Amino acid sequence: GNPLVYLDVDANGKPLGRVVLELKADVVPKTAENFRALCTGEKGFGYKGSTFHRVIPSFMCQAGDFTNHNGTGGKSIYGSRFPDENFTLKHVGPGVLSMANAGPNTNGSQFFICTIKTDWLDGKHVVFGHVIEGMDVVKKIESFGSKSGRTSKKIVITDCGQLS
Ligand SMILES: Cc1c(C(=O)Nc2ccc(N)cc2)cnc2cc(=O)[nH]n12
Repeated sequence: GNPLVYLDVDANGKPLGRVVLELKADVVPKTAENFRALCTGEKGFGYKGSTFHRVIPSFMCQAGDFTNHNGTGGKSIYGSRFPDENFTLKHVGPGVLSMANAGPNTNGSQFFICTIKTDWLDGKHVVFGHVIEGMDVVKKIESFGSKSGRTSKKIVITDCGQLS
């Protein structure tokens, strides 16, 4: 079935717990596969050790820039960027997992977990999964954001991988 992956997240070096994400490979297989492999690190790079560098309360928590750790970087398992696979899944509410981008067809590795419905991102960001477990962790992460996105704690994906 669809991959289940996990992010174990620290804030200021103490574990918040685990976010478990279902990757909707049945809808966006290429996008799901990218994220899955970045979680396992099996291509030799990925999210382990990277940060939630942009967190906006009542919006989303964004992570995945494992190259520059600041929102300018990241890369996919396919190359630096890959196309928007489709926009079929919508930003329906908290827990939606969606690809950050810098315009059309600029998916890399950065992603965000919504903490609200973000319908204006429909058709602009490829949704590719959702939180199965650990919304409490997401809410913790969110609580360390700010309007500017700057985090008030260092939020680190200390471990990540695939559960199934
Ligand atoms: C809009 C934005 C991004 C972003 O989405 N960047 C981006 C996404 C995907 C790819 N492939 C390359 C760059 C990352 N960090 C921050 C901080 C901030 O205040 N805004 N912001």
